[PDB]
Amino acid sequence: KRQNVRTLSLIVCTFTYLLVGAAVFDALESDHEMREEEKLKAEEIRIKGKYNISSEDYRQLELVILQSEPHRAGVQWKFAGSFYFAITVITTIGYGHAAPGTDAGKAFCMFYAVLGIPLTLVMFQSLGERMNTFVRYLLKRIKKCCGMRNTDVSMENMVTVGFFSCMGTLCIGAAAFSQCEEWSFFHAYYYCFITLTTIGFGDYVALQTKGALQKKPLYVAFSFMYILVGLTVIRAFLNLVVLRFLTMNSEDERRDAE
Amino acid sequence: KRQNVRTLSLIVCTFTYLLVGAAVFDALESDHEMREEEKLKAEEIRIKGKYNISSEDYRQLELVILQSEPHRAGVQWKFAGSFYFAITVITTIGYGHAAPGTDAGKAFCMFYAVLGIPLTLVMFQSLGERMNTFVRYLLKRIKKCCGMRNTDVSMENMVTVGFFSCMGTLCIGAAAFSQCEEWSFFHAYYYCFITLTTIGFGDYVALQTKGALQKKPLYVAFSFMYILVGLTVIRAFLNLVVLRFLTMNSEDERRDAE
Ligand SMILES: CC(C)CCC[C@@H](C)[C@H]1CC[C@H]2[C@@H]3CC=C4C[C@@H](OC(=O)CCC(=O)O)CC[C@]4(C)[C@H]3CC[C@]12C
Ligand SMILES: CC(C)CCC[C@@H](C)[C@H]1CC[C@H]2[C@@H]3CC=C4C[C@@H](OC(=O)CCC(=O)O)CC[C@]4(C)[C@H]3CC[C@]12C
Ligand SMILES: CC(C)CCC[C@@H](C)[C@H]1CC[C@H]2[C@@H]3CC=C4C[C@@H](OC(=O)CCC(=O)O)CC[C@]4(C)[C@H]3CC[C@]12C
Ligand SMILES: CC(C)CCC[C@@H](C)[C@H]1CC[C@H]2[C@@H]3CC=C4C[C@@H](OC(=O)CCC(=O)O)CC[C@]4(C)[C@H]3CC[C@]12C
Ligand SMILES: CC(C)CCC[C@@H](C)[C@H]1CC[C@H]2[C@@H]3CC=C4C[C@@H](OC(=O)CCC(=O)O)CC[C@]4(C)[C@H]3CC[C@]12C
Ligand SMILES: CC(C)CCC[C@@H](C)[C@H]1CC[C@H]2[C@@H]3CC=C4C[C@@H](OC(=O)CCC(=O)O)CC[C@]4(C)[C@H]3CC[C@]12C
Ligand SMILES: [K+]
Ligand SMILES: [K+]
Ligand SMILES: [K+]
Repeated sequence: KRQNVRTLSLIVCTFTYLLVGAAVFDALESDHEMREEEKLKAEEIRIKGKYNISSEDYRQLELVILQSEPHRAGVQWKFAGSFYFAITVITTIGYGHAAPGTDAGKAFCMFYAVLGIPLTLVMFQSLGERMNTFVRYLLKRIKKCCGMRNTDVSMENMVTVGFFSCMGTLCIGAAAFSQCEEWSFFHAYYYCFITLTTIGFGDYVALQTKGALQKKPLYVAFSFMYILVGLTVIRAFLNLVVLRFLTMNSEDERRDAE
Repeated sequence: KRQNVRTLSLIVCTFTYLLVGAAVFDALESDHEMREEEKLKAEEIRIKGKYNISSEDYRQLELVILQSEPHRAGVQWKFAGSFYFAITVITTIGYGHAAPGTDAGKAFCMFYAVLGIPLTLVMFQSLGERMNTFVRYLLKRIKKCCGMRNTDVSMENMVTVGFFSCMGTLCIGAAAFSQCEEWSFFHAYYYCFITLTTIGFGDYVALQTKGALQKKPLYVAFSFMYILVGLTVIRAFLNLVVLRFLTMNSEDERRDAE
């Protein structure tokens, strides 16, 4: 039974959390959307009237301008941008700054992700375990060197070091990207958070503001290795925190054989 | 040691898989991109020359048309669209069809995701365990009713039923969305795959082709419950397959105390 009371509690929690989220996002964003849509509609009418642009030409121009936006960021599918795409696929960040235009590319993206996502999960899990083991050794050595009465490393110490490793990773990212992309520090930090949680809205995407995929190989290398290292650190902390809970239903189901 | 040979093998595998992906995506997509960019640049020059649009006006018109695209899909931040956004946040699908425009909305999106992602992972893990337990009971009852010499349910049977549950979920989604959105069956299937893996490029997004968030409450309800159920089924199968491997490094590290 207890497994069922737990799962029903988690479902009621998730739907309550969605309702609270929806109400707060509505409260924060709904007036800004309306004022922005009134401003955009006014400027649209202004320009369309100035040049007397025909409705069919304006529709075609909208289609052209929307489809041209992936191409303004330079060549996406040559090797560097194909590698950037593959990273966003198998990590499931999926910015969608470019996404495959052909049906063959779509089918390959599916078969590629089918094997790439498991491989990447097992890889980040193994690197996270190695990282946490190194941290626990290094903390034990520090505690011994500090002469503490016990060298033992408790879960609260691991959670403290995990939290400051995540904050440090996001601050280092925010500094690098706010320098390289000319974002504000807050927007670069938001970009780093949305990337390393793998949400990946793609409102902000690095390497796109110029021909940087072609022209800045060292910044491309940084962006790729920052993504892979940051995802490792964030997942290692997430696993450290939630692993006690992910296994409860199966532990109770095994004990229920008694 | 064996833990280290495993993690180094997984890193070399991941980078080889990225190189193979990048080379194949380049081979598939790079000629289509160039032919499309030549067509778009030609149509841009055509329209800009027909109306003699000034360069500054064309830049402003591009900005207007790009920022107007979220608003063409109807009101995003009223309750139904705020709920759709919150779903894409805490599941980490993150289509980015709408993303918070204010800095307050960005900060809340961060604090909201910090708690929402763990909660949702623990919820899908618990529902997946309950689902797999139900399946294993139901298969045992079927085998007993079929009069088989043993009622035991092997891992190959669970993997077979998991695979056909995932294929069935994607086919049901592809049929519903190809009917409701006027996509082809292949594009609706690609959309379902990219959604339930949580990649979420957002090239295809349901509920956006008209005022459907406001005008079609029953299709909004279907889309939300399809997302939550599909993510449950897909994660339950992924866990079933990879759980033997996710725990190897910690099992070896525990046994290494001997
Ligand atoms: C830490 C260990 C275990 C792995 C280290 C791997 C890195 C040294 C590799 C992984 C991916 C590589 C990058 C993959 C792609 C590119 C793009 C490449 O630029 C181009 O190819 C230009 C575009 C073109 O001509 O197609 C320059 C090298 C670079 C940055 C590579 C630099 C070296 C990187 C970062
Ligand atoms: C979800 C379905 C459709 C696909 C599931 C694929 C996984 C089950 C595969 C994909 C990549 C595989 C991994 C790729 C490489 C390795 C390293 C390999 O390491 C060694 O053999 C090192 C020597 C040793 O450990 O003794 C062990 C298996 C493992 C973890 C594999 C285990 C099985 C994985 C996770
Ligand atoms: C504080 C310590 C303990 C950890 C963090 C160290 C940082 C200060 C380092 C780590 C990696 C470094 C980055 C590695 C690569 C690049 C790309 C580089 O890009 C260019 O030079 C652009 C031109 C080109 O790529 O050709 C600019 C510096 C930067 C961001 C570096 C800035 C300093 C960083 C963030
Ligand atoms: C299976 C059990 C455990 C949970 C079942 C939950 C569903 C019955 C709920 C969850 C989310 C609900 C939806 C959340 C939001 C909306 C939008 C709402 O439309 C509007 O509010 C219009 C826009 C506006 O006026 O703000 C209509 C109901 C609907 C589809 C809800 C229908 C009922 C749903 C699918
Ligand atoms: C990553 C950091 C920043 C945040 C980590 C948050 C998690 C540790 C929290 C978020 C939601 C929590 C869950 C919300 C609800 C429940 C149901 C609750 O169920 C009951 O109490 C039912 C009665 C019983 O089981 O006896 C058990 C704890 C649990 C799984 C919680 C465990 C801890 C969770 C996963
Ligand atoms: C094959 C069996 C074992 C499992 C799958 C059953 C399907 C045939 C059902 C399950 C849920 C159904 C869907 C639930 C809700 C809707 C929304 C509904 O939308 C409208 O009617 C639009 C107008 C409005 O919403 O007001 C159209 C039917 C549809 C897609 C249904 C089509 C048939 C579906 C996919
Ligand atoms: K996206
Ligand atoms: K994701
Ligand atoms: K995503």
